[PDB]
Amino acid sequence: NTFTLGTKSVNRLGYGAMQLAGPGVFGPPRDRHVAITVLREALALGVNHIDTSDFYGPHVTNQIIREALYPYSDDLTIVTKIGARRGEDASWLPAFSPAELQKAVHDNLRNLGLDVLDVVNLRVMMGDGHGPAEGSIEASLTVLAEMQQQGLVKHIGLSNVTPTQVAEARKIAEIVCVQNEYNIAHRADDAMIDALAHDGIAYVPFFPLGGFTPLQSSTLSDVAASLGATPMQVALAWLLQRSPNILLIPGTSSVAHLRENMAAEKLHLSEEVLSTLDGISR
Repeated sequence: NTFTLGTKSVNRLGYGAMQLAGPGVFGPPRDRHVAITVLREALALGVNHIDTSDFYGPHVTNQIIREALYPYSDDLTIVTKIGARRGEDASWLPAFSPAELQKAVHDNLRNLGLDVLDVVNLRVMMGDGHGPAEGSIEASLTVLAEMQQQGLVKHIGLSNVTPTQVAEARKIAEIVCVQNEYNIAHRADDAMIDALAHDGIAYVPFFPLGGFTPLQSSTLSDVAASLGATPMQVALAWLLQRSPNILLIPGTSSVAHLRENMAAEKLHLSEEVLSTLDGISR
């Protein structure tokens, strides 16, 4: 169904561009023709929310979006994330100095062929681990808030953040979305989701199917099979019903998977089925 991200209405089934790049999201995709076809099919299928980044295989994924879809319809929101850069070892490195953040916003503009960015996520990276960790994001966000004032960024969002950091952030600028690790398993952000929901702020789970145990995965496949659905389709359908402020950005290099992802909007999840799925993380 739909949600208002910033000032643009988006279809809650969106498209994550992360697969349109070589392995490790690094360098060119296997087949740029297929990349182009997938983006175009996505819009044809009703996608109007595309999630991307200029540190995806750096620069290449943005340029493919541009080749494939420019000039973009009024309908399309392109969300990009800054705050990291790509080492030449394909590592993901913190890049949140004022110069780096400005450079990141600048590359996005040139590679997407835009004058202004609809939504820009600050991808927070506190500490040595690979998820949300506490630490002030004010310095980084302030730099973003200024590019918003200079008219280069329309709306500001957050990726990989604690509830505290979200609170901090909202004192500095308006936050239209939070993009975190979350799915049927990993539900630590449950309360934040509902809280954000109350304030009309979107929540954007990274990966519908990341990190399931054999048994968790096995329970999902059971459920999917009974419904004649794919586990990814059940994963997505569950995410959609879980909360009205949730926006999905599943990524794929494949038209078939794009098609079956989009079909998830039709997948009806019974209350009985919901009982089984709600118990997977417990």
